[PDB]
Amino acid sequence: SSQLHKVAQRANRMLNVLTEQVQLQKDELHANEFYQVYAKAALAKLPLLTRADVDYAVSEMEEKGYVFDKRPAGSSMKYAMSIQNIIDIYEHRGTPKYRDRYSEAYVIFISNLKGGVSQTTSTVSLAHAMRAHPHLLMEDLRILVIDLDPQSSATATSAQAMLQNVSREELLEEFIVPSVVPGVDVMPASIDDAFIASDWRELCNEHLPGQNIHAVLKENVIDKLKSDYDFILVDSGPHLDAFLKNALASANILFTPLPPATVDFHSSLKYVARLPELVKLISDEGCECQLATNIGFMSKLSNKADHKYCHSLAKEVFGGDMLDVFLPRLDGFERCGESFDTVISANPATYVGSADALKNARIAAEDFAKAVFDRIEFIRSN
Amino acid sequence: SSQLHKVAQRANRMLNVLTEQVQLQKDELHANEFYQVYAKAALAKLPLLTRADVDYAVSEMEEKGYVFDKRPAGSSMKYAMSIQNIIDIYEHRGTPKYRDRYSEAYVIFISNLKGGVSQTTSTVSLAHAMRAHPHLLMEDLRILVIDLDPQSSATATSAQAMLQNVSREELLEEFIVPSVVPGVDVMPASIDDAFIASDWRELCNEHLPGQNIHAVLKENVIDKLKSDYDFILVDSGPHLDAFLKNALASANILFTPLPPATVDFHSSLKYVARLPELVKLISDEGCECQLATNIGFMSKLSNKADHKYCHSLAKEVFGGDMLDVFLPRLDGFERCGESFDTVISANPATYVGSADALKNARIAAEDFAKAVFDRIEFIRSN
Repeated sequence: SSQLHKVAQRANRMLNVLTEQVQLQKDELHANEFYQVYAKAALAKLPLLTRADVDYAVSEMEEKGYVFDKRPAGSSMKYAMSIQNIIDIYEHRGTPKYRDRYSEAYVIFISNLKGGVSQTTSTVSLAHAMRAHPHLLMEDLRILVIDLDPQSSATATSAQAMLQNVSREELLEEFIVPSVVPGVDVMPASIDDAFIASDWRELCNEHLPGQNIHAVLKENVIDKLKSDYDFILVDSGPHLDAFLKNALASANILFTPLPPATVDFHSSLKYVARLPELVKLISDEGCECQLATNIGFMSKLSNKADHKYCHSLAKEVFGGDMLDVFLPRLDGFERCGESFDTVISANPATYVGSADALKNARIAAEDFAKAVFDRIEFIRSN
Repeated sequence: SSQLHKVAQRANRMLNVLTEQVQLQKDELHANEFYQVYAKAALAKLPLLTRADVDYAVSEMEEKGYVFDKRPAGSSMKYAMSIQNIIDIYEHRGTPKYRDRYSEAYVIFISNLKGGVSQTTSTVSLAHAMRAHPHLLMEDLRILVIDLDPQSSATATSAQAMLQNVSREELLEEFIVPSVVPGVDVMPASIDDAFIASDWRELCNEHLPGQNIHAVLKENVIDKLKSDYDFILVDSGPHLDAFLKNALASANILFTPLPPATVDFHSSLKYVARLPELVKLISDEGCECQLATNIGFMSKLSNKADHKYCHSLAKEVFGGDMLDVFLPRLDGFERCGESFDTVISANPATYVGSADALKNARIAAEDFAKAVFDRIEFIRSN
């Protein structure tokens, strides 16, 4: 009957409602459960396709080739084109696929600076996006995401396949798994891989002696699959030193995600600085494989939409027992210390970063500070 | 001489410049190295203080009490008032301190849903903010942050002090440490505490038999310090079950940080729902200590200032080898799967969350997707 109990019960109801909804909306989902499609006229606005050159062309396939889906609207019949459907029209329309202008598989190594497997989702996310891209469909590309980044709370093995030697067909039937999006395949990793990585030197000599501890990824796994995929995304980081060296040793191009926070950024830079040093050692101990580029990009972690939605639900649950002051991001500016250096200690003349980023933080941290003090007073007194 | 090497070298220079700057700006910093101060007329705009009632009043302290700081400006002499200075004027001005209207110490338990010690910095940050608050100075409050949340990459022990029984004076000289901000003290924690927590039952019977495994925090540590602090912030989470139950058992009011992401939010709700269940068990096995409230708030992780600054430095390093498309937050919407459910698989009719949050994600994930494909083509071809 207490305030803490009441809000706890609303929170419980809130959970139920979310649970029931996902139910009601998912049984018609398992009536297919695989993906999404395009209309008819929709294909018009797509690349090398025009209303007619397809509309009147599909009418030909339909009765001298295969099928397509549909559902009415009264006196109107709508189509549902799959990514395979579309990939086919481009086929019958003669437009060459990415596989046609390039023979082998291009390897992209997306480094993971953060020590969270949370990067496996974004990577596969990247792959699903480069396959379902409205203007990339005409390429019918085979993307394989090799996950070589194990984790914990965040979180058929790539590290396993590496140690053994299953030849092509084996890697294909025993290790690679198909994701929800058809063109993309994953070669997963487990918390166990960390131990393989930890003892990569010993575990090597044994399971595969005479091998270059760094070529293992390339040779024992990539080389055998290069004719079966257009893009092979390798997912790894500097924490698993061995898998990192193997990934470089197997990468054509490499992408480095930059953190949008001063302290994590500094680190990033450190890593961008060490790569040449590593890449060198990798040729000096074995294969002079050319790692040429290092393209960069900035990651994000916001989505105002999500913040707003979440906010709203929070208010529905806590009602009036929810401060209208948010708690700022308080840790990517000045490390914590020896003593304890908050954004509050930070002297804006001593700080070598974004003076505004620091101002804003403190201001909000104070605003939060006072709001806390007050809801306290009001509670202590009354 | 390669692109990867060049950018790596800029990154190295960038690091140096940041390193040198912090030097040049820190030796005059160790000429004090402790904190920041207020001007003279500044105290005017503060609470119970007016230009005169202080200006002409300090002139009295100055020659019949103690000191204050200064530094000229030609024909003008400026003052530098410390938080102690100000706390004193309020003293001589007779305005009562928080210690005067409340005898014991009020305990605030800030729960940590995330499994990262990163919460210790924000907590101490909260404390430093409730002490240096322009309109809270007049309270001269003694805040003690008991850190009972150990970690790893993120990261005299509170868990130790708990198991033993150092009486007041001991806790004060042997365990509690002063932070950069004078009024705030911390009772730190180590990765070792996790093991104490893991085996709290056995480690209890031994080091302190007959005790209520849940009252240990309250009795053996808080009770002895309640007259020496106004606010005692307890930092812990649901991962260290034992420390969690001890914190509740020792809390008057409790704050719950809500994550601004649909998946992490759901969890939060789960926890807000379980508290009454836990709080109950805590009285049934021992002390019927009243945990009344559960105030809520939303956390943040953005700081556009920081993103911009960091962005800028990234461009200085990578120049033109840095996509002008950012990578979206791709994981707080629909869990990864069994197969691999990205925001790209997510059917916007099946998704029970913020439909816009999901739209935006996908849109950007595609934009990133294409930009990736292109810088690739341009590199493969030319």
